[PDB]
Amino acid sequence: VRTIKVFTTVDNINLHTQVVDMSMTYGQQFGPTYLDGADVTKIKPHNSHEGKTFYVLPNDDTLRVEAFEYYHTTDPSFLGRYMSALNHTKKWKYPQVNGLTSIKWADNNSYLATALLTLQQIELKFNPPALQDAYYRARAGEAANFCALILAYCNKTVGELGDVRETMSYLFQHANLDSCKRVLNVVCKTCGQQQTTLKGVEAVMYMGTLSYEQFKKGVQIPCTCGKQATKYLVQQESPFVMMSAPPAQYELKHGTFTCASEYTGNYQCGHYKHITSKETLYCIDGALLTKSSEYKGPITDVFYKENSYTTTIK
Ligand SMILES: O=C(Nc1ccccc1)c1ccccc1[SeH]
Ligand SMILES: [Cl-]
Ligand code: NA
Ligand SMILES: [Zn+2]
Repeated sequence: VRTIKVFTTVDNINLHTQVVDMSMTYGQQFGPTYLDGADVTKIKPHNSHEGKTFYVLPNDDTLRVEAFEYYHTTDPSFLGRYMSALNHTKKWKYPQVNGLTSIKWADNNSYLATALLTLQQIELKFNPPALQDAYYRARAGEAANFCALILAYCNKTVGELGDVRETMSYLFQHANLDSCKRVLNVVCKTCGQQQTTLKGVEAVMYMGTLSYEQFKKGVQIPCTCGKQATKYLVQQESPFVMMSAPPAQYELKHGTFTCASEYTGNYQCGHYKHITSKETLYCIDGALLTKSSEYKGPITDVFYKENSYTTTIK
C-alpha cells in the first residue's frame, strides 16, 4: 500500500493535512479535487504530488464555514463552478490597454472585459476576501482568479454570452455600497408629488436613461391617471452612478462621463466594447485600442463619478 501526505483546502488560506492511497483516484478519496486549477478527480496520486495543496468541495462543517468566510457564499456548487471557470480563465491573456487591465477576446468574454475595465475606473471595495484579493491582482494584470470568481458569483459558464448590467448588479451585492443613498421625486400635475428613498445597490443603478444630466432635469414617465409625470433626482450620495438603457444610438461627449458599455448584436450573438473619457475618447475592445474626439453608437450603460448631489428644483 503506497501513500503520500498532501494538503486540502477550500480557500488556500487554511490547509488540512491528509494521507492519500496512490492506487485510488483523488475522486474516490476526496470527491471532486483540483490541483493548480486542473481537475484531478479522475487522476491517481503521483510521487511529485506529495506536499502539494489541492482544492476540494466543502463536504464537512469546517470547510463550509471556511468557504462562507472567504467567498461570502453558502451555495454548495460555488467552488466547483469557480475551479471549472479558472481552468479556462488561466489561459486568457490580460494586456494593459490605455493603463487598464483588459482581456484579449476569447469564449465570448467581451462582457467580462468591459466589466473589469469599468471596475478599474470607479471607487468600489469588495467585502468577500477572495473577491477583493482577486480584484487587486486583476488591477495589477493577473485577472484569471477574478474573472473565474465573477463567473462563479454570476452562475455563468465560460463561453456563455453575458450582460454587463446583470454582472455589475451581482458584483455590487458583494461590494461596500450599504451607505449609498438616492432620493427621487415623481411629480404629476394631478396626483401631486411622491418621493422615494433607495439605499445600497438600488441607489447607484438606474434602468431607462443613459443621461445623468437628464435624470437631474426630469425624465417623462406615465402616471396611472393618464398624464405624463416628471421623475427627477432630489439627492445622491455615492462614489458613482450607473445609468443603463436598452441599447440605442447615443453620443458620448468627452469629459461628461467616466466610462460606458456599447453592445452590438442580439440575444443569440453580440459583442461589448468599452468607451472611456481620458484626455480624449478611447474605445477599448479587448486587446484593441482606438481613439476619437467624438463617439456615437449603441450604448447600454454609462458610469459617472459622484460624491454628494442635491437638486435646486423647487
Ligand atoms: O465607434 C468608433 N468610432 C466612431 C467615431 C465617431 C462616431 C461613431 C463611431 C470606432 C472606430 C474604430 C474602432 C472602434 C470604434 Se467604437
Ligand atoms: Cl449626462
Ligand atoms: Na474599483
Ligand atoms: Zn397622475
